[PDB]
Amino acid sequence: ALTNAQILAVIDSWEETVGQFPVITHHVPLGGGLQGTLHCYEIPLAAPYGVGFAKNGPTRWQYKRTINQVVHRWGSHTVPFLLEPDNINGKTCTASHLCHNTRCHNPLHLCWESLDDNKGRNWCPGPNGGCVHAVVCLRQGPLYGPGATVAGPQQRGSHFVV
Amino acid sequence: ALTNAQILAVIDSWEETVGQFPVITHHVPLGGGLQGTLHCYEIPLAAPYGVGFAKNGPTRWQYKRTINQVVHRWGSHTVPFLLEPDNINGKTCTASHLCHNTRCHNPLHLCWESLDDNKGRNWCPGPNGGCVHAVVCLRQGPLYGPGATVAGPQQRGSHFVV
DNA sequence: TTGACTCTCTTAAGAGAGTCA
DNA sequence: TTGACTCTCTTAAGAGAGTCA
Ligand SMILES: [Mg+2]
Ligand SMILES: [Mg+2]
Ligand SMILES: [Zn+2]
Ligand SMILES: [Zn+2]
Ligand SMILES: [Zn+2]
Ligand SMILES: [Zn+2]
Repeated sequence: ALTNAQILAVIDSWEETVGQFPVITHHVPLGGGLQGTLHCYEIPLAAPYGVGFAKNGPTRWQYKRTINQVVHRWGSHTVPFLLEPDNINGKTCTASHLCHNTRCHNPLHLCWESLDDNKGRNWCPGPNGGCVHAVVCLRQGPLYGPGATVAGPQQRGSHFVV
Repeated sequence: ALTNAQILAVIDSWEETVGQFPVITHHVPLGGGLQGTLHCYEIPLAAPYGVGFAKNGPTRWQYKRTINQVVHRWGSHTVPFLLEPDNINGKTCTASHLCHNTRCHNPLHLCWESLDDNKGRNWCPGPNGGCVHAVVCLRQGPLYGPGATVAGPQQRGSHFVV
């Protein structure tokens, strides 16, 4: 198995490569009517992506390193968390974009949490709008708001009470 | 079926049958430290479920009616909304449980909205904790809270900024 | 060892359709 | 006509693994 030192070396080479990705400045809602700035390190749209990186899906990538003649491969956003527990409360840990920008690989924009926690950030009011995430959101979730509900609760007769 | 009269007849027979489902009282968090009471009309756990109803998945049912010698079938929670647009902004409309209780078929606990709006209610703080849904939530979402994040944003070197 | 492709899978909110009796 | 089963599919947040040079 890869040693602690070898895993740290993988994380360091990953950081070195991602740090050379184009850095894009994005102005983002924070909640409470305030605006903030996030700096995303964005993987390219097409090959080549960077040393060790390859695309396995439209917005999915993997990182690959060969150590002592053995090929090791990880989901491209999972590498910052290789020294962390990989499950919690019986749920698999997932890489979760605080910036909601899938191409971004900035490890300061990622956290490591259940898929439910991950998804729920899409609707968070944001760090200045009432976020209660213990690992605080960096921005208001892109889907926060009144929604676009087409039809509400209703009955034709009188068979029901709320 | 095709006619408005036929659709109204479908909605009326669906309501009459669902109106005979057992009424189960659920006490629920509203947000803001308050509690409320919902009365869910719950489809039975096993056959027979009621006239026109059949189970197609562990928590999936369909409603079936024969009109003009033709069988017409719908997802069991979609029937209240048969006169509504079936899409919004190019997104499919879905039956959305305000009570977060799949077996419930109370139309006073259902709305008709995109899958994203539907999902997002799982994390809503609720009608007394700051819900901003235009069609208001009936309860705080079951997944609302601080989360259980294992690891937060972090870097080993000095290549990244927020 | 490495790049650039290929494929299918997970989850939990939701769907459509066929086989028998 | 009605009931009680069977199967796979959709979405958008996420994954693992194979082939070839
Ligand atoms: Mg996410
Ligand atoms: Mg729902
Ligand atoms: Zn980012
Ligand atoms: Zn948050
Ligand atoms: Zn209900
Ligand atoms: Zn709400």
